[PDB]
Amino acid sequence: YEHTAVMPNKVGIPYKALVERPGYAPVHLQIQLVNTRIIPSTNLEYITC
Amino acid sequence: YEHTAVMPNKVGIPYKALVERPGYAPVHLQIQLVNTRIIPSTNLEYITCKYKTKVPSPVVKCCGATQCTSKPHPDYQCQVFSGVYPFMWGGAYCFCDTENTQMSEAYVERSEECSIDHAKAYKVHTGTVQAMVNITYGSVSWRSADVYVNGETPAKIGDAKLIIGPLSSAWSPFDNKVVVYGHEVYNYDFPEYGTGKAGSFGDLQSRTSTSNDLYANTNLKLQRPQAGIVHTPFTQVPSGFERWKKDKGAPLNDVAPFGCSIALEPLRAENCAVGSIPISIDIPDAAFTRISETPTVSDLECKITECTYAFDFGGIATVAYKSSKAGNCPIHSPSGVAVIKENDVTLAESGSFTFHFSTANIHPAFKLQVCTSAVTCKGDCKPPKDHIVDYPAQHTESFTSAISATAWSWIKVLVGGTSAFIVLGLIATAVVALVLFFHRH
Repeated sequence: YEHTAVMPNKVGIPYKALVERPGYAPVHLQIQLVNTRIIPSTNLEYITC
Repeated sequence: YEHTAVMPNKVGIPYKALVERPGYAPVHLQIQLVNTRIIPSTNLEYITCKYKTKVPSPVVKCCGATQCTSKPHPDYQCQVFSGVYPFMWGGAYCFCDTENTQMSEAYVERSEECSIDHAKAYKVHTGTVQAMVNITYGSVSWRSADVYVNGETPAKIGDAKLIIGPLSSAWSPFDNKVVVYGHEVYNYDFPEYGTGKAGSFGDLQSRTSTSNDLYANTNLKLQRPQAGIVHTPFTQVPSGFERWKKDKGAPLNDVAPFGCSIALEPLRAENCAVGSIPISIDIPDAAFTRISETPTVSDLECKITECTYAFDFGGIATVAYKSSKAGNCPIHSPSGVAVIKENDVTLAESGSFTFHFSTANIHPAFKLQVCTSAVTCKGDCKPPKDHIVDYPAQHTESFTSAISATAWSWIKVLVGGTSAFIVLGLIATAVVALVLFFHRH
């Protein structure tokens, strides 16, 4: 079963949801972030000293 | 007790019904079909295969000429070629220069592969219909026996006598003339054993697989042997059976509507779904109990916890009862809004049981009976997430099964208030005639 939603961009705050498959019991769901890294692509031009 | 009703012509879907006998508790009757065969009556006209023209050895007259007689043979041809002067191994064959005669006689017969691959030409005449029914009632288990689908034959299965009624439509997938090649059948016309166009389908027609008679036109034509060698060269159009095997349409088991599987050895047409089948089953009274045997129930309240639109059993309802004593009585829904998965139930002293149903309505309004006591159920349903499934529909789809309560109220003011608005306009005319009549006196 597939469950789609929107979570906010906070690290320590868990996102809780209850998936509802028809004919079946609901299942608790918990998604939590640990890291969020933005990695830009860099190219070296020169060094200085 | 006889029970006469009608049934949709379906294979997988069972027919659930309750028999209402006065003075007796109602029993559960279930009818399920297994096969449904339409068997026409056929007679074989001829078979067809690739030909093989054998050439007998020719006579080489050295000094003279000969003639030939019309020998009885299919597509027999003859000619006489003069002045041949043939050369064999070790010098010439004859002596008379430019005065000779070669025979070159040819004759058409059927191939040795005709006993393996051939097309059989049949003419279809309307025949009989038979099927297979599964029987259970009360506490008697499932058992099956073959019946005949007509209006006359009584079939005794178990202890009950069942008469399967005739089909509501005489539709058959077969044409007047069918041709059977190997595993599959076709709807193709024949040259009817008198004709054959030498290259299409009937250039070799034999009345049975080992007939001495054989009709065959193949445009055989004998040509002149050349440059002093001994051979018989001929010329004919290629095989029409071989040409039929390439330029060939789809078979009838890939084309026939209503899901008609087509089998071979009695040439049936299995599991078609068309029309309706009436029944008449005489249930014995030995499976009937009195009113005092069954426990009456009371204080019924039914609540649908969850419903789904799909044609799996996706509706669950819980109903609480208050029975006089423990027992087992069947449940049934007489309306067509819902079908019920289980038949009987385990009763107790004021318990509650759950049953699974499958509707096709947004808001179901069906009712069901337990121990000849009715109770009304209602609720709301949600659409299913799936788009395509691998099993057919358990329910049936009606005209008003798709209308929600919001759209039902929206059409209740577009034909309710508007038609009542002309009532206001009509009575204004009816009172302006009265108020003008009173002005006179």
